[PDB]
Amino acid sequence: RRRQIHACPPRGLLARVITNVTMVILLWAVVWSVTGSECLPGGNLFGIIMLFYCAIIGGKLFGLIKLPTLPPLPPLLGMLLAGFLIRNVPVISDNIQIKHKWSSALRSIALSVILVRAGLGLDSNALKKLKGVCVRLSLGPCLIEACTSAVLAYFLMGLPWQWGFMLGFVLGAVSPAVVVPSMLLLQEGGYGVEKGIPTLLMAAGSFDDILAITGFNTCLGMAFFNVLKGVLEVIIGVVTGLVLGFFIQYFPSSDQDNLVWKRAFLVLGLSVLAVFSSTYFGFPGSGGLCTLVTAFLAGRGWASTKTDVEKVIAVAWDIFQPLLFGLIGAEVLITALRPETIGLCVATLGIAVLIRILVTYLMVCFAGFNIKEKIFISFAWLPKATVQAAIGSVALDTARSHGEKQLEGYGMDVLTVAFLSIIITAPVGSLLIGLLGPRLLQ
Amino acid sequence: RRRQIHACPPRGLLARVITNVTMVILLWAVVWSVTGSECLPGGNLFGIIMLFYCAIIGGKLFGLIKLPTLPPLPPLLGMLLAGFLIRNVPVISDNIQIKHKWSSALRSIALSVILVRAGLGLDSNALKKLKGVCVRLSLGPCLIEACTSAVLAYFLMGLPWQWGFMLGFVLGAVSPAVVVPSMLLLQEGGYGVEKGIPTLLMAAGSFDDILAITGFNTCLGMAFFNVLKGVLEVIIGVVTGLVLGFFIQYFPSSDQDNLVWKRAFLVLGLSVLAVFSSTYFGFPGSGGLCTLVTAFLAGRGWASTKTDVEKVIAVAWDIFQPLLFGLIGAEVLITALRPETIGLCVATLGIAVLIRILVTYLMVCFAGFNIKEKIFISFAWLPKATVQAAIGSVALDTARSHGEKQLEGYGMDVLTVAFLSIIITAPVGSLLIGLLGPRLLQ
Repeated sequence: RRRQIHACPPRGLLARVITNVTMVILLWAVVWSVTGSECLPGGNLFGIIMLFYCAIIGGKLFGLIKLPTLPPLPPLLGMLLAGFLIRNVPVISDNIQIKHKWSSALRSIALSVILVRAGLGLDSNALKKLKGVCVRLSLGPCLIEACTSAVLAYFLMGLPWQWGFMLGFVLGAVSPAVVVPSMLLLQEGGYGVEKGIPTLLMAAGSFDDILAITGFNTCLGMAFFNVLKGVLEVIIGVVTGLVLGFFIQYFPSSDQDNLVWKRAFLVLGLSVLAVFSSTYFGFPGSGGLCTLVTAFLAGRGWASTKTDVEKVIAVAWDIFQPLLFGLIGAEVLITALRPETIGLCVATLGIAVLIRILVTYLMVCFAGFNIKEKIFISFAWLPKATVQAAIGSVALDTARSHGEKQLEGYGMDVLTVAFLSIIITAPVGSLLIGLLGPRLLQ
Repeated sequence: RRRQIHACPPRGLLARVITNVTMVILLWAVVWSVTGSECLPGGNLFGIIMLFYCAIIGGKLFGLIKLPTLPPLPPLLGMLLAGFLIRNVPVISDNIQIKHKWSSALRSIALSVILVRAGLGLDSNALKKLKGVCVRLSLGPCLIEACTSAVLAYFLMGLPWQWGFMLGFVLGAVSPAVVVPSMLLLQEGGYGVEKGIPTLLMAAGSFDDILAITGFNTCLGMAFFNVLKGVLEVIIGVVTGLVLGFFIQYFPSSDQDNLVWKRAFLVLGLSVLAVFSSTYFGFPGSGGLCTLVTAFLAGRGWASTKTDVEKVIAVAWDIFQPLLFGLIGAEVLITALRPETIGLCVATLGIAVLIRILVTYLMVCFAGFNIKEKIFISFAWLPKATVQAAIGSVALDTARSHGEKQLEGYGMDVLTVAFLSIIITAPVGSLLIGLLGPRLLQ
């Protein structure tokens, strides 16, 4: 009985794993019993959890083992690669499938989470100190990049201006989902004196989404008035944010307890509800500005406990981020291997991004930013995120409803170039800003 | 602006309510968005929450306001009355409905929870000190009460012995769901020296359910062999409990952290899975003994942290109890007002309960219990619980499948008398034992 005596003391190396496996299988059985639909290996909820775990392990691997010597390996590239691998394997694409509506809802939820996290961390008096530079950085470079991309596309691909206008509007847009965490980390660190520069970027790269989607919708309609519709959407979002601000302003008082969890849940639910209501009513994207205005008003309410809830919101964002990246990167199966002289698209997107950098450097030549701040701001505006993927999916769906072969091919080319741009410029830009933060604004 | 100045300081009296209402409506909207099915006011999940809240408020009212001077008002009566009111109002019965399968699953879950809570709190060495009295109290009085009830029914109602046998088997059964909390509270209190008496009752009033259901199934089949089937079920339950005991015995070790939550979740999930597997395979009720054996083995594992998990399991049971009572009491709509000379049924059930008390006093005349312990044990075995309702529902469903009018009427009479017995003897017995605990075994 030597083996029995030796194995009598439990071995935590071989005991922890068994306990974890038993707990996981028990939870999975409970989930299956509660709902036998979309919980099987061929279901959606199983696929969501599998994608979440794959994104988590990919992010860990891209940064814990094969990270470069000086620059750490960002997890964004790992998450995008995991999504690409999940989507682009036929034998591992039929087993795991996700509903389009669920994907869109999760994308909206993640965008609302990152927007409210950015708004909560914003510092006051920045608007009064320098709002003009923020407004110019929000307005100018987006339109300039869209126009330059349209010009570059024209006389190059042969598509009419309507397709060129749509491509320029789609490409010329930066979504804060990829840049906000970097700005928040930089502000938490701090180099020299942060004279509102991180908050400046956070505010500037937030509400250009409404203008981008308005232009895209107008161009799509012309390819098939609404500028006033978008203006009304902006006004409605501002008014809703102003109205909702007075609620967190007073209802949470010192009398109540557990203010952290209650306030965080309240603001997150309000943001999600506003975004979903705006999308359902018929004018999506206004909730994106509404939640930012609500967070700004909550800061104006002098909550004095931002860091109490900032930690919880940061944890929630860290949970949601791999899911968001996997959802974005797991919708490229159609063009998995379609070489159609993609080098033209690569050249167009690269030239457009370079023009964006140049104009962003031009847009910050007024005052304050001498050299290093100019360069950092220019390189910070570079990346793009979920907004481009969502608008491209909408454009492709519209094209494949009453369109012929030529329009289908044009939409396919636009979707491919947009996906490639999202794949390239986002993680490279994130790594660049992460490495340049401690190296430019010290 | 006098009103504005006066209302400028928030009033927590009028502010807490608004915040709670906003949180509740936000959660309800989230639930509706996640699932638009069975979450509407006409759905099931809405009905479950409404029943839970009604049971909670009824239990609070029956004990916080209209409690008698010396004896506090038990909440069991309030919960049963709330269930009766919910079920027996046509305009408030169509709006809230609950699936039969969901009700049965929740009943099984609650029974498993109370069984594992009883088993965890059991004290060792009690079996070796006096197991014979426990075995006799488990076996004898159940069969004697069933036989006496059958005899009383015969020559009284005119139904044949097959119906009389079924009625006696159904009536002659005590389910621990109503007595275990009282025993645990009494053991926590302690009067003089508790020489295993509470644990004796907890063990004795646990595994008679298998014998009761086996007899009921055999009688139902005869009305349409299985004794060996029930014996095999008991053996299978014992073997499964023995096998599962070695798992909590070693897998949770000192290396792991958060032992309380992990162990509690593990044991609860194992009990639920065992009960559901036993029910699905074709031999229900064996999991009821299996979970008790598993808890006894976990105690034999010297967990030394029972009170750490006993608190959590007690909280879970306190959550589930109003739901269980509401589910039991919300299935009497058919016979809401059907006076069919019910006094005969009342007399039969009263005589049967009195005979149960007399034989229980007779069964404890061996040793140890001198006078007061005898009386307390006799009065403790009195109540009945969910088991009778479940078996009566099964009997009625079997009757209304291939049966004629006479069999339907017999089944209806049996169901009515069973419901009346559950209504009467359970809360009265609970209040009696609660008041007599500090007054008999001091």
